[PDB]
Amino acid sequence: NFDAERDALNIETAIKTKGVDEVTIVNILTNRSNAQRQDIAFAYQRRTKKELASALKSALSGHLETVILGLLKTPAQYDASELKASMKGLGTDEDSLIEIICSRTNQELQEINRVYKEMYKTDLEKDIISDTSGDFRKLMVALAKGRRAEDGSVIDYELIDQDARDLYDAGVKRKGTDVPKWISIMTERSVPHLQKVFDRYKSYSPYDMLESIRKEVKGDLENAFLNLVQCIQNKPLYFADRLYDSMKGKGTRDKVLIRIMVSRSEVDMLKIRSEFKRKYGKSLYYYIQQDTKGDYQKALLYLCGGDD
Ligand SMILES: [Ca+2]
Ligand SMILES: [Ca+2]
Ligand SMILES: [Ca+2]
Ligand SMILES: [Ca+2]
Ligand SMILES: [Ca+2]
Repeated sequence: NFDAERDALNIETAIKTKGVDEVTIVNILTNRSNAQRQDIAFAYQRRTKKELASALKSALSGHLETVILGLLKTPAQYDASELKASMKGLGTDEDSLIEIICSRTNQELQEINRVYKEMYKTDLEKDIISDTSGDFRKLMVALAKGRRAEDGSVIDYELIDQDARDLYDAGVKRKGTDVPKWISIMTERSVPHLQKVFDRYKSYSPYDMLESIRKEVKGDLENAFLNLVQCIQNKPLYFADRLYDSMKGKGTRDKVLIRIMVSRSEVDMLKIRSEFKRKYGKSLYYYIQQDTKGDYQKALLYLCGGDD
């Protein structure tokens, strides 16, 4: 059914329509997979000899432009560009750097590292170093390598118990904190293993892993650990909470809302929606509908994939 040549022609017609037909552009692009959007971009240049991204940047504006241009990038290109943006200047937007590095898998990070180097002619690790310091830097650099252990064929209960005790003895039990121990265990063990470790951890500490972090460390280091533990425990819930935070109260933190809707639309949006509804009462669709307007709202609601 999909025909990149047909979609490209219709988009060209919309772009050249007096006043620009943003609706048609949104109706098409937010209802095509990332791979299909790539096919559409190639078809567009094949037909017009002009680049689709450039054409749309000129035709669109505001938040809608941000969403559409984001959707046109491959997943790795989008993440790489978002990382670059987070470290721009003094890299004050540590929250975004943390969101991406803490939530991406080994496979995703491998491609991100490759693409980042191709796009910016520099190692992602080097820019991360420039935008981080102390143990926060050590944690972020370790995570960005995307070398977390593979899932084992058999559950290692003795190791699970061992890691749980080490996490306790390294933090809540002693004065100060053995941060390197925390970094090693939380970056090197597989996610399923760590989920069990954090559960077993409750047998040694009166505070769960998250509260232990709030009591042991502070600043960006603390936020990085909190974000990482949430992604390990329940990634869809992690994104649901970030989405809620991006819309709660006056205004909207579009940078976060847009990035999550674009980057997770084809990954785990159904689960994100389920967790969102379960925790906040209203559907993600409802929150988006209430926090945004026009074609921008339309685009985000299509990426949401439906109401709950
Ligand atoms: Ca228009
Ligand atoms: Ca523009
Ligand atoms: Ca301590
Ligand atoms: Ca709001
Ligand atoms: Ca808004």
